[PDB]
Amino acid sequence: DIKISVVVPTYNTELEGLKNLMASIDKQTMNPDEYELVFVDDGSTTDTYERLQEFAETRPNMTVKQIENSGWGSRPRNIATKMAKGEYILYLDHDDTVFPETFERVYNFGKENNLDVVSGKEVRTNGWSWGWKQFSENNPHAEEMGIECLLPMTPHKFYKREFLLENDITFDDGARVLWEDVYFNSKAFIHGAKVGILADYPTYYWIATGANNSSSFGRDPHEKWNQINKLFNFFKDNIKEQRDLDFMLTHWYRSRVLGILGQWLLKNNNERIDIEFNYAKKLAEELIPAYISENLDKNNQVKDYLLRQGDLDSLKKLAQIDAGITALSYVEDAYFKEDKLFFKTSTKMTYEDKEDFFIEKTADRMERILPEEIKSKLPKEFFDYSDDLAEFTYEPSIKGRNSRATWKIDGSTSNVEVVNKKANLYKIEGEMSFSVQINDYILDAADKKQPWDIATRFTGLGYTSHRALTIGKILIKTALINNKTMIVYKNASGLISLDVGSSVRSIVEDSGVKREQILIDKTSGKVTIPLNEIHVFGESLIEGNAELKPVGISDADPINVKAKLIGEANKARVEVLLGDEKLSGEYHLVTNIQGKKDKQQIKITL
Amino acid sequence: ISVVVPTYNTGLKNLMASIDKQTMNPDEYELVFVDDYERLQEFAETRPNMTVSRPRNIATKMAKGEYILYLDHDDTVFPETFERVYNFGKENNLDVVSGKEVRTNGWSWGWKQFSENNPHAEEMGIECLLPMTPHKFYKREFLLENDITFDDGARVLWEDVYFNSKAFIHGAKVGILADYPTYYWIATGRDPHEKWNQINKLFNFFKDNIKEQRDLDFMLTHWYRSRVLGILGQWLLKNNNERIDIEFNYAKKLAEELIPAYISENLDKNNQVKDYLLRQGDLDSLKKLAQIDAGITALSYVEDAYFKEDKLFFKTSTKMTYEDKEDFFIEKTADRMERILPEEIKSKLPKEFFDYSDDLAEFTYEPSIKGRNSRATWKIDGSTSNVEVVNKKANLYKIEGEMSFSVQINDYILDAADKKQPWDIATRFTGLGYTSHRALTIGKILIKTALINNKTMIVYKNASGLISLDVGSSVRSIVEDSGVKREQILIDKTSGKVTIPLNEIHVFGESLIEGNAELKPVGISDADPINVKAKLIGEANKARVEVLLGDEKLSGEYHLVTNIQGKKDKQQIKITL
Ligand SMILES: [Cl-]
Repeated sequence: DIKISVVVPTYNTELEGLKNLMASIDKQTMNPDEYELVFVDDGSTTDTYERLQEFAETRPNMTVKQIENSGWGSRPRNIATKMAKGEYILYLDHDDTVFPETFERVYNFGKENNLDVVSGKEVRTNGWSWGWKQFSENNPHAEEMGIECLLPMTPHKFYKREFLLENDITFDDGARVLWEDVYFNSKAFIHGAKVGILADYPTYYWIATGANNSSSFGRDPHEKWNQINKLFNFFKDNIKEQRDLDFMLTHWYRSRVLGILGQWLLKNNNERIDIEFNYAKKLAEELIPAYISENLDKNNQVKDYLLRQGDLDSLKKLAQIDAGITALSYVEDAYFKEDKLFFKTSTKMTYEDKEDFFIEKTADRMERILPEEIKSKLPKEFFDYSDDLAEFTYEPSIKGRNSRATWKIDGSTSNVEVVNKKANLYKIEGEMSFSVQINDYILDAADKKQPWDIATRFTGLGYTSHRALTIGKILIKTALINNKTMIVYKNASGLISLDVGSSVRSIVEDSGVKREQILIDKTSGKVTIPLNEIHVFGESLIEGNAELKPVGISDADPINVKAKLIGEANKARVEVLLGDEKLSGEYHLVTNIQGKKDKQQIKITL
Repeated sequence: ISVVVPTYNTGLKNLMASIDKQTMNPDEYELVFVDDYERLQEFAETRPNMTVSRPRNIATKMAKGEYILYLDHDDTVFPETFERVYNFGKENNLDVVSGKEVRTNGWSWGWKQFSENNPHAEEMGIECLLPMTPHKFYKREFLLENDITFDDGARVLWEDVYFNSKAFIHGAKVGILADYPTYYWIATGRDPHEKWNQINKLFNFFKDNIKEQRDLDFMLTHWYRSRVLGILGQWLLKNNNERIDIEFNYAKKLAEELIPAYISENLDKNNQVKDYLLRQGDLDSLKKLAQIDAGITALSYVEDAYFKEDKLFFKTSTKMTYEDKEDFFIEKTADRMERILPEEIKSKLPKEFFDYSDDLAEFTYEPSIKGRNSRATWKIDGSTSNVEVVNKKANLYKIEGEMSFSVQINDYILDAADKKQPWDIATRFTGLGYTSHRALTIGKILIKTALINNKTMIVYKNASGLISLDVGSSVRSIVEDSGVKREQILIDKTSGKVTIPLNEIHVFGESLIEGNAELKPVGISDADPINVKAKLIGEANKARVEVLLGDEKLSGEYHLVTNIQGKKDKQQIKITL
């Protein structure tokens, strides 16, 4: 009967903070009697549980319960899981929202493929990607790729309820644990769960809400490595498939242990460094097998080797040398063609978007430029980039400013070259061409009117640069394509944006008007205002209005009339319908297409 | 010397506390006040040399000094200027002298004129008085004999241009004193109709009072480009259409009525385009041109930086870009180098106005410095640069430049406070009518120390990504940034020489900077912190710190925190004595 159960823990949660959440559930296309809401309050000390209980009385599919306070959301999640009746369970946190077609699409995907876990595409407020690797294409048999299919391991997936009960998969109830959701998803996979990835529709919006946690638990350096030790022991004791154990070992050794040996060494005091360095050296010796480092890139093998040697001074010097390496992309050309937007971009590896990043060519080896002092202490292959010069990636991406959803722009062609600038020094240059088909990223009705931000992702030599596309010159190009206003522009921050639906810019203002080509039809009451610079493809009819005020009347009253933006035969124009309005004299015309007024100083004599 | 002081809602104690710090004999300079206050009388009775537009013209005859200056509110005057300006004007018999002026912001002030001293600077023309600030030194004889006077009456813009031009028109002898920084201007016409009524009054003053044709065409060219054509560039992108239409029609009316046609012959290509379209009334083309010209600059990166002998050396590279991003390009059509423009604008213009062919050899590329405490700017002499026009793709050409220069910090030290202050490096690139004077930047971390003739110098990439040079530990600790080879620490328990050598540093000459240290017990959170004497030595291409414990009374392992010139270290020096 019930397809989905929504599990939402609360604690001193005001009803106003649930307004956006409850609104996103009401907007679900799935019938309300086919899902249920299970709120479990963690023993609120204030009077917020009373207001929530009264709120649920008007909603039959919503049940609320309070337990004794546990100081954590794991026990509320478990209590609600055993209360739930639905076939699938979504763990929805009260600060987050869901997209309107999530329940319909996810359940159909899971039921038609008999999935135990549907890892749906998740969206975050910040960043240019989330789940870039896994949220690529739909995969009903995702567990065949190994335990990696569940990354990123947030709890915001849809888990089959009976599968959790049969395997007794719960959240840790006792002491608080870091990366608790990693334990939960890993336990689900090692019990043979069928995993499906739904990547073609954003399902969950994980919202950043000024996380000034102010918790000594999350800042205690000894607690941190106590939690890291038990996380790795959990891997080694429970994950028995060699392929999946080795992946989790390398992934978390790279991110959490090796991740303090880079920029982190430049923004921490010396005593904090000594404490966490000795913790990391001991953990690598005790829990990280030596073969794991063979799966790491060159720069991480150097960090691994120097860590096990206890050479903190060399790692500090290397952190200073690597600081600032990036790859910013510049727009070399941008234009509309037919029904798409085209880009030509260029990039190169630099230090802070300044001087070039170099690599030396000694003998037949492309080597990392390092001091002779540090270089004479490392294995010679670890600073040899020769085998890695053919594995650069250069791709475009897009991000909706309202939905915060992120997509890879397919169909691009790129090329990365290793060029000799001078002597034996080599830079890394990249070129790319791609087109944007905005229909590929419009899924919900609200997506049709949205500013879009364009980014570039450049990887190579172990570095990853996912940054916004930028330009120096002023760029303003307009287009009217199949009932969609489109403008590519250098925004106020100096980055490239695409405003569709006149949510930022007026297309009449940015295109300009053929001033001496305005036609006034007296017998028809139609005023034609042709647009100057604009790319028009297909038929378009966009309705707005126009305000008329007589010239020279300081306090003149607005004469609101109807207007239309018409795209027809590769030409755009605004038709101001005057009808039978009694008018005479000179007037000011101000178009208002899609809630955006122009500043073209249009005057008209009638 | 007589100093004038105009009270305008009068800071008053501050101005007297700065003027009394001069080197010249106090009974050799006079101070004149005008208030036509009850606390003014009390400041005059305390000490002798203090008498108590319209307020400044009465004070001109009221004074009895050979040379007189016009000191404004909140403005500073450097210590040695009084005597240096008097001896320079007397031995050269100057009617007016323009000492080196200093502003808070920017990387230069009077770049062209204030480069070299010239006591016979009136030979070149009226340009020698630029920039025409009221902050020069004037002789009472030439002012009273020629009746040169701030135009009393309603507030007039560029009265400094009136007061400085009227002096030169009446045959004034002026010397440029770029040897030493003198006046410090702290600073701190809004209506569009007031603005252009004043601009009309300025140009009418030129052709009515300036008789020398060379001095007339200069002022006519210099101010038509800055104030009239100056609103046709970025200004068109920062104002509303109403303001633009009112101001553009004023600018068009002044060009037609006052500015002759032959003035455009002395302008560069881009300004000739602005003059042509202005007289045509084509505001649409100028607005489009402002969008195309926006963001054009040239940023310089550090290719290499090192100490050699007793100088700091740099090797920089630059390239004309749009806002430090993609490259600025010029087109090669037929045999001429054209600027990239649409066909709608290129067809509306004379073909010569967008041809950079005869200008590709006029590029400049020079260095600069600035004392962060003094805000004084200088040009680094003895530099080698080269600009190249390089084909990148198809017929598109970019402007690339490379440059090498060295720095001697004793050249820019003039006051006792100049010995210890941060220094900021900058580059100046000029070409095709554009001028980019930006700070020297670097992306990678740069930290290099040196010990040269008791000067402790460090070149470092600052928090803003720019190049800075700390001299005297005003910002950084040379011990921390040089490193410490703790394995080579020596201990002479007999006399007490606790030797601490430094790792990476460029030592030159002999140096002997003194300081102290602070010792603490190991791990014991708190205890009596007793400080001991310490000393920093630089001998024979090596630097070392020698701690002094002549009265030894410690036992166990101890923390050593050096402290040279008020800058401790983070080297974690644990000593065991
Ligand atoms: Cl924007």
